[PDB]
Amino acid sequence: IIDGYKCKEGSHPWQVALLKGNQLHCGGVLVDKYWVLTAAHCKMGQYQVQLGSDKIGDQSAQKIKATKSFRHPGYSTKTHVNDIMLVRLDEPVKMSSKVEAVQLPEHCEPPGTSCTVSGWGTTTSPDVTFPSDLMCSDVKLISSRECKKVYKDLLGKTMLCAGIPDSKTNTCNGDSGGPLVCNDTLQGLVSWGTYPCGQPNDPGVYTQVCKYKRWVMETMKTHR
Ligand SMILES: CN(C)/N=C1/CN(CC(=O)Nc2cccc(-c3cnn(C)c3)c2)C(=O)[C@H](Cc2c(Cl)cccc2Cl)CN1
Repeated sequence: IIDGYKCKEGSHPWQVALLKGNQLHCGGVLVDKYWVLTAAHCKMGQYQVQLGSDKIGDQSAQKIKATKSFRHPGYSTKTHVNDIMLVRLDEPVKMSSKVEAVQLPEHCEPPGTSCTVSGWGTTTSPDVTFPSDLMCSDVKLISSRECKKVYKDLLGKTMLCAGIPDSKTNTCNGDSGGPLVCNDTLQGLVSWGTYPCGQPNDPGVYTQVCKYKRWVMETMKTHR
């Protein structure tokens, strides 16, 4: 997160770290005691999932192994459409003041809606500086029409843009897969942006989660 702030204690109990061994690979967001949502590009054979702490590589946090990933079959490595994935935990996480599932969206929030995105990505770019503390950036939803002015044909139908005009506040390396929450629901998952990060008027791009409610439910479904 470029030009963010340290997220308030307990305000993001759905944030997880997806670790490659001990090292940060991606963000992710708890959606059930057994299930984490994140970006398809974040996929690995196995993860260590850190839950219930604002501090990356927290020795006290619960780490739960995960080895089963369910990428949206429509994910493109070329265009990065459908950049969404569910990851099943080996064991269920215990809920607490630090651990809690996010509310999945019923509807798509409109442009201009106030949001917050979080992660342990670098706070500087191109030179990198990885924080201990979970960082937060307040951004607003940008219409497709407006975003297309910047990214043209790179933008697909289920990518969602967000940022603040003439601000650097934004996502960056290592924030991939993390939550964009607006109005108490998850509206986006960090997918991409321009490099170097934090260029004013280069929105962040997120997978638009309200467009995947059916796939998300079908994949987690636990009943007839
Ligand atoms: C789908 N998309 C095209 N691929 C990526 C690449 N990506 C993965 C990544 O960089 N992971 C990662 C995870 C942890 C550490 C580092 C890293 C970077 N530099 N070093 C030394 C380590 C990198 C990312 O994390 C990118 C982060 C990003 C964002 Cl989210 C917005 C604007 C610019 C950037 Cl560069 C997003 N997109």
